[PDB]
Parts: sequence; structure tokens; C-alpha cells
Amino acid sequence: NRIAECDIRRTGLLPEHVTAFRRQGVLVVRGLLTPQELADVQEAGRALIDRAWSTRSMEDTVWTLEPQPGAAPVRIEYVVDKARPIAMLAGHPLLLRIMEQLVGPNLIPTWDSMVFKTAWHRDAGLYDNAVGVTGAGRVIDAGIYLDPAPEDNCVWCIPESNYWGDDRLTATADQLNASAVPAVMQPGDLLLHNILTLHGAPVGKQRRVIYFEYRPAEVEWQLGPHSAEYIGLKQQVLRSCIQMRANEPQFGDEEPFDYQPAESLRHWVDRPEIDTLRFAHEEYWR
Amino acid sequence: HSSGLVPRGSHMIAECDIRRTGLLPEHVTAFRRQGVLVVRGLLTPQELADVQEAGRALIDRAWSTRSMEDTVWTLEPDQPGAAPVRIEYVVDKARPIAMLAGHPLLLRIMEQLVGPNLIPTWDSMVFKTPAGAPRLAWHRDAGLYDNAVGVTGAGRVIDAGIYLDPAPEDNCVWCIPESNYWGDDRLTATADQLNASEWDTTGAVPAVMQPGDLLLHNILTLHGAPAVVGKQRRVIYFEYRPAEVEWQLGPHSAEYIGLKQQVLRSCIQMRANEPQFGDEEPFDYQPAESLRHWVDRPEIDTLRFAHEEYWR
Ligand code: NI
Ligand code: NI
Repeated sequence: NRIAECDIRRTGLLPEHVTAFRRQGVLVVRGLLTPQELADVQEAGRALIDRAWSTRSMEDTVWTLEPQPGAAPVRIEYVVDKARPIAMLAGHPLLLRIMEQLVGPNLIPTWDSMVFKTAWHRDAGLYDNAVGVTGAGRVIDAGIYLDPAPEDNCVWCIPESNYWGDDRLTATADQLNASAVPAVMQPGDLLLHNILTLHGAPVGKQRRVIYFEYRPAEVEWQLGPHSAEYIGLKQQVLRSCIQMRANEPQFGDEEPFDYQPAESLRHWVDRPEIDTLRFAHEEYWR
Repeated sequence: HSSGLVPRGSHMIAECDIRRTGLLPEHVTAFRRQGVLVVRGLLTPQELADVQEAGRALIDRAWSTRSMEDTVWTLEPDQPGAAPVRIEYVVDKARPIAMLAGHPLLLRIMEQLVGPNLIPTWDSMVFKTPAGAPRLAWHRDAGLYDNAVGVTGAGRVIDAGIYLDPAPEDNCVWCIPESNYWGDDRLTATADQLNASEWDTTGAVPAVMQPGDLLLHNILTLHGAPAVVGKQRRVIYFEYRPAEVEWQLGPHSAEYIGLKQQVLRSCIQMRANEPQFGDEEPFDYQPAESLRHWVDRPEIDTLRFAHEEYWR
């Protein structure tokens, strides 16, 4: 059974899309980025990877082997704090109007990164009774694609596996890894998946995806995985990116996302106006 | 020769107008954030009347019998002035209410709010004693969940209150918007202060209702009502929860889920085969496959499944 598709600039996010996402754990969104923004983010992506090779450092960068013959960077962490177009991407109103419907009005940006890879699994940050807490799709990985992902080389999902118990999840994944539907993507498209959805990929050309994860503040507040202070800082981060993007004249015609969480969840005055967009998870863990 | 003469004289709180707009993104937002949503005009006039008369019938029954079976009474029924205030399992007791429980606008809204694996849980009618009803103290409805706000502050466990009688501002429900996200300390403190004090509506909003209107509230939203007189104020309440939440956190046994799914499908079907509702686009109930359980047990012969018999 196919992965539902939202042509976002054509229809908006329809109830059917929302329902598809909640049931199957995944949703394909076509044409998120305009031609111009796609190129801007492609370029920021290009420069960040180049700088990783030249500056063979592991600062916020995952390497296959130590910068050893055949070593390569495959991931940069906190890319929103590293490139101006990506920070502005983090405040994209179509993306965030979607995240608001799916995660709720108390959404906060958690992980942000860019993966450029050269196993079936769920993503991390699991809770006790994870399916009880977020089988419905409240903790969401936003994959914004800079390069094509053809059926040869794309992520595969097992729909509805976001409601699977631990035992069946583990048993099925072990079978699958020892020995499904594809998200076939064009640049500027967005893949949304529930972190509880079993996904994975099987000999191809380098691909780039920017990942934004989102959680409800009230889930973080009570269950983690971050510390309580973290909520307010990522709220400033979200508000800053929306601000930055709003003040950019190529985006002047966009109606900015109106971030309005419940009163008791507004925590951005709590701290002084932040210096950085980078907040290391290990420094804000519980 | 005949003259052939012709005879003389002769000649030869946000509001959703569900049937007007549909359920909009702003409506879902407002419900998620404030813990409350008014839906105007849920019922046709004809269905409202059918449901009003089923309500009267049930109330009349409670008085006739003074049974404590499925009925909450102010005092023991043998006592002077004792009255009934709530009847349980009204969906089993009255065919127009079972069909109401399959109402496609209601369920499509619930599906957007509670999710695709929604199941119906509590079903009842509440009404007060028009000679005078005591104050409804500020309270949350029972969730039974640890970390309740983490689990459903966003509004996944929901009371749908369908109004048979008007609830004007001088006789209606009040609630504190966004109190569905309050931690236990704030909620407990705030509720205690309000209840030890005289009735006071500041920081609260009223739920002002015409008959056939629908009040959606998050069970974590603090609510209450002032002492009132002169109106019977009947409300039919359907609660809904997600199947995967019940499955893992309760409060019901795992078996309950499949049975209530059967109840839901049964109600949807008889509403479909009802001539009065043929023009309706019937609700298409489609939960995730690993949570379809409505074949796990033999065909249900009833719509009533007593909570204490399916508790975990
Ligand atoms: Ni992953
Ligand atoms: Ni109540």
C-alpha cells in the first residue's frame, strides 16, 4: 500500500493527509521548496560538506573512520547554526504549518542535521509505552531532500509499524536485517516520518537530506529526553529562524508561521536572548 | 320549433460551524491549545427531536423504577427528594442514541482529533434537577494516566457533549482554557482555591449552547458549573480514546477495545440503513491493522459493556 502524497502548494494539508500520516507513520510532501530556495540550500549544503573534507575535523561531524585512507564525513550536526539559508529553512512557514497540525501548537525543534551517506530501525528518543505516547505521529522527522532519491536508492518504510509492540518490532527488524514502500523523492520534496516507523535503505550516488526533528514541549517537559531548560532555548531558536526568514525579501510574500504555544509552555523569556542556534544535546540531557 | 334560448346569465471558546465550513486547521489548533471547542449545528432539527424524545423516555424510566442500575442518584431512591442525575449506557438503551453514536460528522471530527484508531468508551446522559442543582466543583475528568499532560494534554482523550437543552450563560459549563497543560501542583492548588471560595468565573470561559450543538472538551481541562435552578439541562456524553493508548496504558482490559470497535461499527451500520440518514456519507472507520480487534470475539449481542467488568 502506497505512501500518501501531499502536493502542498496545490491543495494545502488535507484531513486525508493527516490521517494517512497518523495511520501509516509516513507522508510524502511534494514541492516544499521554491526553485530559488532549493538552490540556496543546495549551495549551503555543498559548502558545508566541502569544508568538512578540507578541515578534516570531527567537530559536529560524523566520520566513517578517523580522518585513515577511505575515511569520509557522512553527517554534520547543528547545521542550522552553521549556514544562514538552513537557519531560514528552519523557519519555513509551509513546513511549520504542517508540523503544527501534526505535532501540535507546542512543537519545538529538537535535532537538526544534514546526512550525506555514502539497517531497518526506529529512530531514538524512545519513551516507555512509546506507541501509547506517540504512535499517532507526534515526534516527527522532517527529511528535506537536496538530491533525488530514486527507487534504486531511497528510504523504505513499513506502514503502520509505528503501532507495533516492542517484541514484534524487534523480531521483524532482526528478520529484515539478516535477510514495504519507498519514498521516491525529487529535490525540494519533504519526507515526514514518525520516529516509531520502521524504516531503512538497501550501490549508488551520494545523496543529501536535511533532517529536522520535532517534539511537543509538554512531552519533553514531562518525559524528556532533554532537560527542562532546553524547551525555552529551542523556542527562541524557532522564533529567531522565523524572524530571520521574515526579514528576507525573497520571502517577503510568505505569511510567517505564528508560533503560539499554550501559556504555561511559553519559556522563551526565561533565558537571555540566545547567542547561538546550537544547543548540544549532551549538555541538555536528563 | 324550439327557441333554444340560453338561460339568463349563461352563454352558448472557538466555534466551528461544522455544516458551514467543515472542521478547519484553526479549529483543531484551538482545541489542542485551549482544551475546548464548540461545534454549532451538529444535528439536523429532526435528529435533535428524535434524540430529545429518547432522552425524555430514559429519564421517565429512571423515575418509574427507582433502580440504581446504571443510574446515578442524588440520594438512595427510597429517600425523599432523591433524584437521578445520570443514566449510563444510553447507547444500548435507546436506538436513536446508538445511531447518534455513529453520526459521521461527529466521528470525522473525532478522527481528526483523537486519531484513526479512536474507540468509544463511556457513553451516558447527564441532566440536572430543575428544582435546584448543587454547584459543580472544578475538576478534571478521570484519565487514569501517569504523566497525563505528556500523554494527552494535546487532547486525545475527549468528551463529546451533545446538548438536548439550551445552556444559556446563566446556566452552563465553564472551563479554564489551556488548563489541560497544567502540572498537578498548579491544577490541584488552583482547583482547591476555586472550590473553597464562592462561585467565581474569572479566567474561565462559558460554554454557551443551543440544543443540537456540541461541546468538545479535553478531560484535562478544568471545568465546573454554578448552582442553578429551573432547567433540566440534558447532555449526552460520548468519551473517546485512542486504541493504542488503551492497549498500553488502560484503563480498560485489552479485550474492551475489540468490543467497543464492534459497538462503533454496529452503530455506524444501523445509522446507514436508516431511511432518515440515506443522504449521509457514513463514517469510514479504518484504524491501523494491528489494532483491528473486532473479529477477536464472537458477534456482540449488546451495546453495553460495563467498565468494571473490563477493567485492568
Ligand atoms: Ni532513521
Ligand atoms: Ni466533568
